[PDB]
Amino acid sequence: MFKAVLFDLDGVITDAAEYHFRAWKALAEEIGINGVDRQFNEQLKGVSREDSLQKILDLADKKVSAEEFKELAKRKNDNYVKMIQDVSPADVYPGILQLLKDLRSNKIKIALASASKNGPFLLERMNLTGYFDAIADPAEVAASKPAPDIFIAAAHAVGVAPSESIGLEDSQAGIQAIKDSGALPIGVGRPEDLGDDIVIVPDTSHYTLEFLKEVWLQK
Ligand SMILES: [Mg+2]
Repeated sequence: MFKAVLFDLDGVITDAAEYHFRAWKALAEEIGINGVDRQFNEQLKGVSREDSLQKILDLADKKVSAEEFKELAKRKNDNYVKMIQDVSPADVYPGILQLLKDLRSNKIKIALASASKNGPFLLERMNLTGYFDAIADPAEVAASKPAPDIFIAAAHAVGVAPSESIGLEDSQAGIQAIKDSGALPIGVGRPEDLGDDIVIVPDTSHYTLEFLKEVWLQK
């Protein structure tokens, strides 16, 4: 049987993207720039804070000094950090808490494989810290998803090979990273978005220990 499950945060455990989008939209509103909507925001995922700000400024050809740029990046982050103070156990996706309990009770290791720079805080706010054996630090990852590095790191941080692990992801890049690490992917979403060559469930209520064991046995 598999020995570990490697979780992404966003789109699996919780909607982590939303508060970043909110904070960017608020910043843009404050300075009179229109166009920070959800399709635009897809262009900010995985992008640095400063490169993200520059994209927003570019929507209006808005010119700013280095000092004003620094203030704006700071303000968005301040607002974001304020917003995430309100994260709670209610922000946990359906099925995930029970899955975590069942994995733990079966002595299956649990690791986070997320780019989130606020992963540990967010798991604390959701009261999930005690279920996690390790969190892979994204600051120590040389290459982001779809590179496998962060999944390999998450497996290693719990003392297993990725080949002993299942990875859970909602993104095409994350599924590729899981494949390339040697772990077994189980996607959440649509085959239209994630491909027809992996096991996919339509939402996180389908991620149960019994389903993961079935999948493992049938691979
Ligand atoms: Mg994800």
